[PDB]
Amino acid sequence: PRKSGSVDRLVRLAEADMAGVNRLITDRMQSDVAIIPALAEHLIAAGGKRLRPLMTVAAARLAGADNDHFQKLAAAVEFIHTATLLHDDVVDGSQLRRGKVAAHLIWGGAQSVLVGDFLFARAFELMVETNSMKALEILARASRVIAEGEVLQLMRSHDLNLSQAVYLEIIQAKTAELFAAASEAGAVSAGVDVAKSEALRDYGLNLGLAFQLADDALDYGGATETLGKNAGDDFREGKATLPLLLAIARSGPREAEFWERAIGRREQTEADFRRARELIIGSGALDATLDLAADYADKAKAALAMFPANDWREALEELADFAVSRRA
Amino acid sequence: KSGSVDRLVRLAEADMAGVNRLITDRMQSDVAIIPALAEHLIAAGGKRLRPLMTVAAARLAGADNDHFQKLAAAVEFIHTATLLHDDVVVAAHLIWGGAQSVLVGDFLFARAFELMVETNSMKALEILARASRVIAEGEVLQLMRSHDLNLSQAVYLEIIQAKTAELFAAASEAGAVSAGVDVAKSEALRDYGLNLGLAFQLADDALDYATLPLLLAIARSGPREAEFWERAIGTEADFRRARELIIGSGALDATLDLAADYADKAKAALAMFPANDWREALEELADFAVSR
Ligand code: DMA
Ligand code: DMA
Ligand SMILES: [Ca+2]
Ligand SMILES: [Ca+2]
Repeated sequence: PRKSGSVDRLVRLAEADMAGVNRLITDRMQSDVAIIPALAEHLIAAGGKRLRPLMTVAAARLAGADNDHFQKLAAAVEFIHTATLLHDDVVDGSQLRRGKVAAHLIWGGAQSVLVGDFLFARAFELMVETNSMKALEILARASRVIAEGEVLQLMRSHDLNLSQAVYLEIIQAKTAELFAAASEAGAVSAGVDVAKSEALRDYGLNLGLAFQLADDALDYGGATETLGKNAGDDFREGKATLPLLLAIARSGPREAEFWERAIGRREQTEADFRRARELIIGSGALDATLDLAADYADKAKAALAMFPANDWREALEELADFAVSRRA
Repeated sequence: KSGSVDRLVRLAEADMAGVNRLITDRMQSDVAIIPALAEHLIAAGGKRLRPLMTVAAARLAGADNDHFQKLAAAVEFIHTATLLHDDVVVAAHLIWGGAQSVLVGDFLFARAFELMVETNSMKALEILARASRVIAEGEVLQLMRSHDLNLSQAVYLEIIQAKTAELFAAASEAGAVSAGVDVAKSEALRDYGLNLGLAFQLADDALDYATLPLLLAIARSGPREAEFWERAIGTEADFRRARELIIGSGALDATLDLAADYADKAKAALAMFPANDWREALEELADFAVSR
């Protein structure tokens, strides 16, 4: 049995920096156009684990930063994340996010998209203030790669003959890259050698793969009330993810017409989800997904080998295990 | 006094070829539908006014370097991204093709900033990041006032300044700063772009006869019984009734003249620059914004 980890040590070590990050967040979500801070705070104040800014903070302190200018980057990262949520929820048609109704059901799809565009621009304004051209290139690139991954998913995730390799390419782009960017931007703020920033980048990329694999498994195996979003969104969208792909592969010839109807032609009821959830758990497909996630978590922990075994390093190792073990 | 758009287009030929090559190259992805969907909007737009601003401003400010071409291309990406996020349509779910438009928009927005990073110009990035922010505020404001019967002239101007003119101003200002000129020079060129943007929009509002002409007519056709009465009707049979209220109250004429005032302001902003082909082409453009 693998270690649980936790976020607790990370959160506690980063407390003094996150108060600065949260101050920037509340500040930059402000606008004279009143819908903007209303829509934004509905999402931001609703909750969220803040893992991405936490990783920027952790990476900066592990790399030994001498000022706190990384806090603006951490704030920018959360805005980028927040914006991608607004856009992704509109695209996927999801009804719940962080325990609240998805913003686009209250303010409309257009306003959700536009407020996302606001946050994206606010994120770059913040980065400009830090004067770190390298950190700005890192997050500009990450943001482009997210969009590419989302398009790739839109084009290719909606048929059952999706390969594992294309799936891993999608999750690397749409999810793991922002984690890699968050750590790498944190590291470059500190003004370090490329070996350290590359190591931290490596940590975040692998953490994000583990993270997304666990998220995909949680979509079938989690409870809506702990997740803050509807279990079964992927299935009801007709979106193939690894747990589904692996389950199809163990299922034999007898289930092929069920998937074809529910996913390929996308004809569904609520009963189809309960049937799918059972076939994903029972076939061990959920477990195999998490085995792969744990493999990526090991890679994330090994990526930090060059760093001193201090509290920041231990916090990041515990986060790697947490990425796989978490329920939300 | 007519002017042209054609004079600047011809002057900016050698520069715009390099801009269009950057535009084509940077829109590419290993994800095939991204450049396919982007080229549909880009190549079938024709005019390229916003990147022209950047080319023209950098040339008038006497740029020795090449950097403005990447900023010009980035400006077109931002412009295209904003167009992609407009057609999206409480309207909860996306129209067909809406999903790709959101995400290709996100791609181009991000590509623009990558392109700008390549110039190493932190001032240019600052200008365009702020522009992007203001545009997004302008677009949110327009949508929360899309219904509005009683929208004042001032607030409408604030909307179009943010959602249309700001990009023209930012394109010009960014072009100027890539030339390495002083603040007075970049400020003037910024002002040219801003006023030009306003002049284009207001004449476009006039060339269509919830814009300024209708807003003025309703404000000049008395209180709530041709205000809320027109707003309740706000079809094709119902059209020429409000047009009569537009012309007859002198609202269409008030729009055209305001448009011209903005064009003159644009021209007056260029007065510190040498009276050369670039300046005269920009002067002619300001007149074109009104005549066309
Ligand atoms: C890509 C992905 C799974 C996004 C949701 O992120 P998260 O689980 O970190 O969300 P939150 O910020 O709400 O904790
Ligand atoms: C915002 C983003 C990059 C989402 C991708 O992952 P997902 O659709 O699995 O996330 P969620 O389940 O949080 O909607
Ligand atoms: Ca989603
Ligand atoms: Ca998910």
